[PDB]
Amino acid sequence: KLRRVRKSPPEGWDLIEPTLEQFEAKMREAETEPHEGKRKTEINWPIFRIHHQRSRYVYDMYYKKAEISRELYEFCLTAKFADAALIAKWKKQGYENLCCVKCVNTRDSNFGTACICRVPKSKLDAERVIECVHCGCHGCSG
RNA sequence: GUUCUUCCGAGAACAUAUACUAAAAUUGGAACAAUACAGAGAAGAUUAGCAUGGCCCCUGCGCAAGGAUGACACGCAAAUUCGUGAAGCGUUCCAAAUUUU
Ligand SMILES: [Mg+2]
Ligand SMILES: [Mg+2]
Ligand SMILES: [Zn+2]
Ligand SMILES: [Zn+2]
Ligand SMILES: [Zn+2]
Repeated sequence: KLRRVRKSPPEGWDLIEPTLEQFEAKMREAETEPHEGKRKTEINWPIFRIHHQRSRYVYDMYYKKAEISRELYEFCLTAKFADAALIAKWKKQGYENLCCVKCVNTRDSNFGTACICRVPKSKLDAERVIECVHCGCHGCSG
């Protein structure tokens, strides 16, 4: 992924790189672990869950923790360590805990509705447990 | 759940209904390979073909071209209706040459 950006990592990179290298180690496993004993949906869910974390790490480091500047943060987006289309949601009021992108999309559903996991999951029902088909998210609004 | 309110443990905004919903459990439909056995249209025989028909297909992009001319067609071939004069009958047969005590 560093060959894709030609310029070298800016100054902060030593801090994030040990973590970012572990997310790649996870993702190579999740790409390759056997597709048997799991539902046809479940096998995809590790990909989205690791992708969500990795973007959330880069996002938390700059926005919550300020431990990377702008130039390294924007470097991470350009390298594609971070899902920056998704991060654009987390900035939004009311989406700050979002799972993937596909659950907000609406247009890919049958009835033109966002996914179920959004549904202020407090409001939804007294006891209903949920694992939405796109990414197994249990409820990402609170 | 996260950002704001404060009298303080509550309130306000944002956010709003995914999924042939299965890691299954049941239950069907096609084509294969080939034992021993004989022969695939055209008034004797050897044989191109092109058509015709439809609850029959196959190869083909196909209104081309192929598959035995792809196969089948292959007889009791019976569909609107009569008109004539003879004869049994009506219940019934069949017979003494001559001649002597
Ligand atoms: Mg002949
Ligand atoms: Mg032929
Ligand atoms: Zn979600
Ligand atoms: Zn999702
Ligand atoms: Zn969802």
